[PDB]
Amino acid sequence: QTNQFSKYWKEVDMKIKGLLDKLNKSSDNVKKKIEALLVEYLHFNNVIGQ
Repeated sequence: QTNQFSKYWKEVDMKIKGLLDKLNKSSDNVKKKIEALLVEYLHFNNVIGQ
């Protein structure tokens, strides 16, 4: 409704960067959880991007 897309797009991009930095630094059990969440957060980025 507002068309905030730029602000929310950049915001989510950081979220993904966050998740990836922590992905590298994290145990193999939560590694799977974090890669799993990225698959979904990436799609958020992709749609807001579209």
